[PDB]
Amino acid sequence: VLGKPQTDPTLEWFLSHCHIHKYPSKSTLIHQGEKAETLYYIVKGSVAVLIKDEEGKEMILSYLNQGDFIGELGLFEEGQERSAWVRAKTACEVAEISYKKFRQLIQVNPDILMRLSAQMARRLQVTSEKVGNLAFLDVTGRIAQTLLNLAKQPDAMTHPDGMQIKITRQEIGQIVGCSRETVGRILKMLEDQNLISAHGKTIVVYGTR
Amino acid sequence: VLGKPQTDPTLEWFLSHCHIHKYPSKSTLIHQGEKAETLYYIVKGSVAVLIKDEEGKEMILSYLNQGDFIGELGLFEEGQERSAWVRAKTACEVAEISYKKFRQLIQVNPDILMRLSAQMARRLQVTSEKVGNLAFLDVTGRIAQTLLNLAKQPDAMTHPDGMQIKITRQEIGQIVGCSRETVGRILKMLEDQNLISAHGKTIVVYGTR
Repeated sequence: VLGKPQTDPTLEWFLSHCHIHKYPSKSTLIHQGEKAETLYYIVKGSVAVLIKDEEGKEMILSYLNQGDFIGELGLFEEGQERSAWVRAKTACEVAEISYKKFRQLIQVNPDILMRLSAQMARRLQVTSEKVGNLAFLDVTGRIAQTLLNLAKQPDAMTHPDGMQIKITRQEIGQIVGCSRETVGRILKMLEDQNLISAHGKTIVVYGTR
Repeated sequence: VLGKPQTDPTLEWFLSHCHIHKYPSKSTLIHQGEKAETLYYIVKGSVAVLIKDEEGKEMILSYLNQGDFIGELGLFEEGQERSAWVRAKTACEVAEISYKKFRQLIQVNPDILMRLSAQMARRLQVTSEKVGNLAFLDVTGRIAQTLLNLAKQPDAMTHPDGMQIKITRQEIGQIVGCSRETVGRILKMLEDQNLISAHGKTIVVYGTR
């Protein structure tokens, strides 16, 4: 896309081959058992990659950025039955098309599929160092821990009194390992400003906390 | 490799380009902070892929087969600093070479690196459904659970009285989530034949259990 420091001709060769334009979030696309025969290039917006366990827990394990890939876990993974990896996290705009036609532009350029591969591989790098993290039930300091982590990502939204990032305690179920319950204590104190200040579900770390 | 039903002329084009020949196991190659600039194609033998957490726990999270890849997590992941993924699990024979020259045979054929990619992606599929599994502290029935799982893999070794698979309870720390201690009860009962029969560290599910 233009207007931003990208400088990716090949992608503009890809985005002219797909369909950019998504929807506001909640729009999960494939993680219930649907053959992932369609790919979605999150070009703007960002989502919450989530997986299924051996006992059916489909929790969020990863998330993307404005310019990542979606459904690779079905076209590239070799899944062909959802395999799990997507649920909208923002109103995005994905360059979504079918990997029958795409696979053949990814085959016309030995850097296109290689560009996508590395994304997932980075997720391997994200899943290889945070598996037993939330599993540790470390909730003590592991909640606000991620909230300040949001202050370090493109999501910290400045506002005339603080810079927030709305995170339902549902993300926190996942990231911390405990439901919105133990973490419900904490996320409850947030609006109490006893730890933060959640302006609704938007959480504004004022400054001191 | 010849003698076995493989039928992979492209690999024989690749294995004639590398170095197959490993060692008995314990031979970890890259999982401590070594730039994974070298790749190892496990051609025979199989290893125990392990990862580092956010608190330094570097536990086995995956394992291979006789004909998988190693160090992909460094050459293809784009790691370039170990990133974690290997520790010998058997005396293997890896076709190990350096990804400078390899990358250029894998670049000579668009099915070679793609063949490897899918392997890792399959590991994505292995890590996307067993993250919170061992994290569940399900040890009740989650130990023998995997021991019988070994009876379903190429490892079940027939013997004139039972068919085993040696598994230190160390694997069980990982797979079940508890140190060989809770599982130490269990693995202790195994030699007692109160649950199994471990002929040393080799475990023989006789038949009834």
